Amino acid sequence: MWVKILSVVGARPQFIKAAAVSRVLRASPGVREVLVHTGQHYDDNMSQVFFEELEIPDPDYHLGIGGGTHGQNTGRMLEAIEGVLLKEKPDWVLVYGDTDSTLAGALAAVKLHIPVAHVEAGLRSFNRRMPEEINRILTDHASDLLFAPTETAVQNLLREGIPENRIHLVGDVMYDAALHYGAKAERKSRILERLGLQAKGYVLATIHRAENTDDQERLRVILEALAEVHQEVPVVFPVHPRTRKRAEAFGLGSYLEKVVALEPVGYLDMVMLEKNARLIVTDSGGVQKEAYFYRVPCVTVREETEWVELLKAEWNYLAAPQNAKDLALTILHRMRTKGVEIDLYGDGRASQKISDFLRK
Amino acid sequence: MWVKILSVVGARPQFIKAAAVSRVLRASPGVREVLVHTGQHYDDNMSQVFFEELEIPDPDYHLGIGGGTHGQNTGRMLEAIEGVLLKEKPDWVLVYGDTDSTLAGALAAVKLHIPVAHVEAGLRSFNRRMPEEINRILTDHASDLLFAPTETAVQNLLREGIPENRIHLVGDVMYDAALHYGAKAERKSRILERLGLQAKGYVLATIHRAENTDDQERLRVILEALAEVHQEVPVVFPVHPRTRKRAEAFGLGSYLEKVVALEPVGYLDMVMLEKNARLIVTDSGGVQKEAYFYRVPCVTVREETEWVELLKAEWNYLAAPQNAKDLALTILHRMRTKGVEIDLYGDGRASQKISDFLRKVGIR
Ligand SMILES: [Cl-]
Ligand SMILES: [Cl-]
Ligand SMILES: [Cl-]
Ligand SMILES: [Cl-]
Repeated sequence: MWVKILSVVGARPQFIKAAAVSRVLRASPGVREVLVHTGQHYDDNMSQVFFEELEIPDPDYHLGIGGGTHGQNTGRMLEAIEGVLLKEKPDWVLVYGDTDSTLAGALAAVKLHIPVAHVEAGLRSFNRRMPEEINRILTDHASDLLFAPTETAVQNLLREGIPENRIHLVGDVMYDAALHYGAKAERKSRILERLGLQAKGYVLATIHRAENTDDQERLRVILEALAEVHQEVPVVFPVHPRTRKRAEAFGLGSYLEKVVALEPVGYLDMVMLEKNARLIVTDSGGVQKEAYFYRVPCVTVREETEWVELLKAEWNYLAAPQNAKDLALTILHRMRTKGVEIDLYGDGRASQKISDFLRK
Repeated sequence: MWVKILSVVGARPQFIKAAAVSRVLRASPGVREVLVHTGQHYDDNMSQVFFEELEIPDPDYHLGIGGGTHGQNTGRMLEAIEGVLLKEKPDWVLVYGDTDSTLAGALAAVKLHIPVAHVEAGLRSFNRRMPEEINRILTDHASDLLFAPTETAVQNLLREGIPENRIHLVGDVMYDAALHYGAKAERKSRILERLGLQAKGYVLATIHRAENTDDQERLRVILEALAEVHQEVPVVFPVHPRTRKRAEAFGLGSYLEKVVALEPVGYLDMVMLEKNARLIVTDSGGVQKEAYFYRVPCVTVREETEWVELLKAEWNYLAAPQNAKDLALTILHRMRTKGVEIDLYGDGRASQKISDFLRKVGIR
């Protein structure tokens, strides 16, 4: 009708962010939306339940690309995305996060003189070996509008010579989504019932990174710690399939009967879990932020984390799997902590502010 | 034991820079060179001549890509190059200048953790609507090693957050190439013989650009002026084929009979003309640089140039083609001027520097 805003997405978090943006857009008449998924129409990365439960729109296009090298995936995505852009001639192109899809969308649009906005801009790990570091840098420098989630992000962009007037501090739209899904789980998740658990009466653990799941001592130290912690507090562990088959491969599948081990759980139930736990123990970077979003203290069993500002506001604590005694104690300590009451990633209406800056 | 150095080239200037680099590398031990052309293997005699005359190495690969959109060309180049990198496993990829080929080469390499060097880094037009400005920005950011041609390019790179330890001021490789092709012309070219001219005894003119060629007022001005200059000093005018069409159709064909008008000349003959000219008149960016390289005063018949530094150093001069008598006058004035004796684009050893670094042998 009056403005076309086309979203490119090719990973689950990008769909989640695009849907949070789209909740705001869909309430203004005369925004027409187009959703372009770079991947396979019925990719098994995702499920009926991911779409229904997390309220993800049906893409208008599926480009069918993935499973290649960075060159094959990115090259094909650049051609195919360009084609859709030429066909749809949208006013705005929104790209999200820092995958190959992000970069394809931006490079496709900028050569066509179609304005590109990068949702989640300015994040730097300062290690160009990560494909995602290259993706975010190049997306940032190709985009017209840079929607940063933090002040560090903003400063990262300025230090790189991007003009201030292309940079907008809007917060992290994954916080908005955490709140939306948070409310929804309270309304619908029953996983507390079926497990027979009490809000603020359990510890939740996820472990699925290499640095911990491969090495055998580490996975001892980790599961030996969770074992001992189960004694004081019910520990709930939804085990990445891959982390299960690594433990059954040092026979360690005995340190998993003391804890309520579970087979990976529905997305809403997992939110329920996260937001009602007294502590979350993990090596996932995503769960570290979800912890902060729901104001549940976090221990990070990793020897390194990426979200240093959660550490600095004492919502997250670094505890490297050395031995079980040392680790179970620091788990127990942190379980009775909290962090500073500061908003780190916006106020939960990043979507609003993005939308306002566009429909301008 | 060797270093393997793979060049990605897609336009003529890149081939020329690459071949500049390859002339230095061939004298060195334990170097393997791979040349990847992203375009087509051409059989014709024209292209054969370019490779022969300008001493361009025979590419190892021709990926056969071009002729589509930005996304098509770039995305296909990205995949085909990566395919080549996955087979050859070079220690370095060199990319050159600012075409889609440049950018595809860099993006291919960085995601495979193959170090990339951008020959000709840091140039900025500050206009992101230009596709080539996007290419150089993202290339420079994708790159491990930035071979900048000028101090201005260095500051451009520093201002965008790029660490000093990745930036090397080495000069313009095309300067090294101009010197080599200049020597070759002096050796081989008989064009001055044939035209019965003498060094410093003519003016060379080349008009290429649409804005001049496709406009009666502007081409009238230029041809009227060259014909007037030709009275004082012979004017040699290799006329673009398109340029001639327009002239005849506009009814200015007679003014071409009034200067030494030629059909387009060989690459080396053209080098010879430029370097032995008393003055050059042009609207070509390349030619303006070559005038400076050969230390011949230049006049740019255009409302602006890329190369402001040549204006500042008084090697080049803007004379917009508004008035035939004015452009004549300007030409005859500038023809006995020179610029400041200073290097702007290196000392003609940019190649050596580049080579020295990639071989981990240190820059001199
Ligand atoms: Cl992402
Ligand atoms: Cl094109
Ligand atoms: Cl080039
Ligand atoms: Cl790298």
